[PDB]
Amino acid sequence: VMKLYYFPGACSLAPHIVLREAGLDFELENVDLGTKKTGSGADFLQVNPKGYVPALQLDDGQVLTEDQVILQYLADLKPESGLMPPSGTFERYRLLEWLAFISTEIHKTFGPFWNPESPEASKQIALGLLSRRLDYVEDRLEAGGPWLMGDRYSVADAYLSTVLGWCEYLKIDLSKWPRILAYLERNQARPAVQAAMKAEGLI
Amino acid sequence: VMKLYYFPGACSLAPHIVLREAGLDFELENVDLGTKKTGSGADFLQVNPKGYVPALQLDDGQVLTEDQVILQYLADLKPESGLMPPSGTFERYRLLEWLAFISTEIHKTFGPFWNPESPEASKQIALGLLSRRLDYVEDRLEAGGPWLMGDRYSVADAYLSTVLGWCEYLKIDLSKWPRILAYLERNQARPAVQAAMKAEGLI
Ligand SMILES: N[C@@H](CCC(=O)N[C@@H](CS)C(=O)NCC(=O)O)C(=O)O
Ligand SMILES: N[C@@H](CCC(=O)N[C@@H](CS)C(=O)NCC(=O)O)C(=O)O
Repeated sequence: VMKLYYFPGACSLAPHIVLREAGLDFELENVDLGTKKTGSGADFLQVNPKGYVPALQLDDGQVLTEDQVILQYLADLKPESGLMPPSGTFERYRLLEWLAFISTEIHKTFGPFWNPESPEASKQIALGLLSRRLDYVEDRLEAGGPWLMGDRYSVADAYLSTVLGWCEYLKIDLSKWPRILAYLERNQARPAVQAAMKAEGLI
Repeated sequence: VMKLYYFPGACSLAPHIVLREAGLDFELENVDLGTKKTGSGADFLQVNPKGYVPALQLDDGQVLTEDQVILQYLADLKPESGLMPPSGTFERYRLLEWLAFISTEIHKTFGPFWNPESPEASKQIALGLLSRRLDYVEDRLEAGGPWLMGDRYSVADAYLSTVLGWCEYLKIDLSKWPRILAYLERNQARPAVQAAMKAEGLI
């Protein structure tokens, strides 16, 4: 079957959730981001040269990387499941827009906080940016249905919620954005999110 | 017709190039990233709340944002032009992978260098990362055809080349990566890249 290379709590949790949401079959492979060795003790850089998670391995034995692409690939395995607007629809671009936005403007923003060697100057700048970005998300949430896409829960929601998960832990205060806070609890309350989190040990 | 909001030399140059490559019709709208006012003097934040370029405005009058999504949307207007593997093909995921990778691991990496207020600590870290990333790109170039996708020139190439354009200007030395250097000259020599650059004033 398919193999997901992940690190507990990492952005690889997003596709982990999606696999469950879509009801797909998969094995989890734990990766040590320190020594780029897998649980089995294999060399992870052989799997993903870029040397990060998530990495998805298909039966062809081919490997896919880049969280937001992996999420797309997974959703397309089960269009039946509607985790993504149908092909040819313009709504689909809106979702891609969200996945792109999340990827560059939010995921990457946490860079400094994850670097043992980052100035506080930069961690201060990151927060500032992170804050401007969350203002947008809060506005959009204020304008829209329960999920990023509105009424339809989609892959963007697993990505966005996973990533914002990191705040309580980096002790970043979200009080300022209540809708976002509600949104997060909304995501975490999903039985598939539960299942993945429990499976990853986050509970 | 379609309206592209850009800043000369910015990541908005990528879709600018693509519009020409695909032979699409469009008007350029210059944006002042300082005062978020357009050339016409309109309020750019009305166009893109997130307040960055590129932003693409369709006839529906709808607006699309996120460089790598815009590039996809443009390529799909003219599948005829092959700036992107066909739908349903797995090669297409490879391209998306490249667009994602470029977006997060390369475009965003230049963050510090564009911030009047960034420590040198962070600019040092950025280079380090940027360097690791370029090693990968060089390897892949060493393994592959002339373009990111090999023989097929695609939207990833307009994105990647546009972004690396910034080095000579931020005086970042690419000597270390000759293939990349060749690749850049390869991109810039394309009559459509020329045309966009001239049109943006970069020549
Ligand atoms: N753009 C990549 C970024 C991947 C990424 O930043 N992964 C983190 C986990 S949240 C990681 O494994 N970092 C460890 C490393 O880069 O060595 C993606 O979205 O897949
Ligand atoms: N993730 C966004 C990033 C856009 C971006 O960083 N644009 C830059 C130009 S290279 C910009 O207009 N920055 C000015 C600002 O953010 O105020 C995208 O790819 O479209």
